[PDB]
Amino acid sequence: SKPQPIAAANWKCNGSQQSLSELIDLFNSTSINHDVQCVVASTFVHLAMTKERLSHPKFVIAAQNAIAKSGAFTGEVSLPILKDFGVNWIVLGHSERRAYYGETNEIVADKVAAAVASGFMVIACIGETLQERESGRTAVVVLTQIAAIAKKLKKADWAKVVIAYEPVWAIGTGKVATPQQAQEAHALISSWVSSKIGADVAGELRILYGGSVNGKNARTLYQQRDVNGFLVGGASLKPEFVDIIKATQ
Amino acid sequence: SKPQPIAAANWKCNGSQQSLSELIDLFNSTSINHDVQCVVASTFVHLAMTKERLSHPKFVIAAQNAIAKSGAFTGEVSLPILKDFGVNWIVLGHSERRAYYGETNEIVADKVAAAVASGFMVIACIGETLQERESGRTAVVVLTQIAAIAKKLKKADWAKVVIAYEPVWAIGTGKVATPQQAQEAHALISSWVSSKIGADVAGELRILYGGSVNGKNARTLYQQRDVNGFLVGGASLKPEFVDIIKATQ
Repeated sequence: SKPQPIAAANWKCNGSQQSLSELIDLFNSTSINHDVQCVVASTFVHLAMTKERLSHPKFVIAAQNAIAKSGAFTGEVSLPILKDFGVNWIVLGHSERRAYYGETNEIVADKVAAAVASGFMVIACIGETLQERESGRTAVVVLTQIAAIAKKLKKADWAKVVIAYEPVWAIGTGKVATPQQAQEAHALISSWVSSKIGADVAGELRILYGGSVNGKNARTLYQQRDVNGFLVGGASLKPEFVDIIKATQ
Repeated sequence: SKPQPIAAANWKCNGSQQSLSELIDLFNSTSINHDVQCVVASTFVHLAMTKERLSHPKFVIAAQNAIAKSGAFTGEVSLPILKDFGVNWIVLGHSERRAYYGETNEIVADKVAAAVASGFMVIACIGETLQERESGRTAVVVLTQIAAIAKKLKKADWAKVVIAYEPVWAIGTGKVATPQQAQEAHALISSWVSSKIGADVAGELRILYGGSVNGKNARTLYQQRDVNGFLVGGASLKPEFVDIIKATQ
């Protein structure tokens, strides 16, 4: 049987105090009857307001990135800072950061390891690009990405880890992975974890799908054996996020 | 005659709610006898707390970085998000971002132009490395950095620009520029602005020095003709920041 699902909102670099407040209010007013961990990853600027306003019991707040240590890193936010601020969840290695902001497999792995060491729950993102998919390299890409993360972790750290598989070609493009495509990738990742880390670890591991998840396509994706929830971008800034939460059963 | 000086605290990636609250309490209690714009550039996480707790009328809050536009930039903060949050000052192009986070002269220029277009007061950082300085390339390097910025601005926009000259070799190394070194660089920048933009513009431009500024060395730097204040790193997390403010009389 599947572990507890996660429905995670990646608001990315978006939102005003007014618009996010209206969203938070809708979330707060939503009854959710099944066990699902909901997560809202706001910009750093909005953490304070989100921490204050979001009261729904099934939701936790997350950051969208961090660096490992405090220090002379103008513009960046560190894990200790977030921890001191009461933020216990974090999205790391998002493909936008891998593409635009220099995050190699190793940089991601090191961030994930530091976050787990500090006690964070981490949604670690992996996934292939369009070119990688089209060139037939998906499997090696995703396995290499996760193996880099694993290299910096110990078996016990996996209880704090969540993997988000997001094919880059599905992010913001309207081109969602089919249920078959998502399952194929998730089953592959699960097989790797089971073999390298342990069957116990694989069984408890949540592998979330992301990339063009919406209220209409989520239910069918969630029916797949190795899909344990969703990392949602565009739809997470909308009321339909609640329909994605509802699809995780 | 000098324009209004600026004393800017670049807290970098540092601070706990408690430690920064204590610092803010000290700043709030400080009596400042002259016109000076004090600026506290906190991490994004701490903007809410700093905005609320700072009361001293001579202090404004600033961000330490941003990207131009909101959108699918996981982990980043945009100018409109900051503007919506009431943050109207920003530090851009800091050495650490140029060195660690891919900010080329052009990326910095575009950020500065976007910030000015959004209505921000911008502290735009320029400065040469140790190898550039020792090879006699200070002038071409520094002037090329400001020229990139100027390309993207119109004359009137300079009212919203503050230049921070921070030799990279002086950042966190304890090697403060001597008064002669600082003045030579600042005079070069001022002369370039006078030539390229306008004498009036150069006269009203604030050029701040940064790099190992502390309460003891601040005044001897402020005495220089073309030093209009400071961008302070390490010492801005300490009580002696008050002495740096006082040194701008």
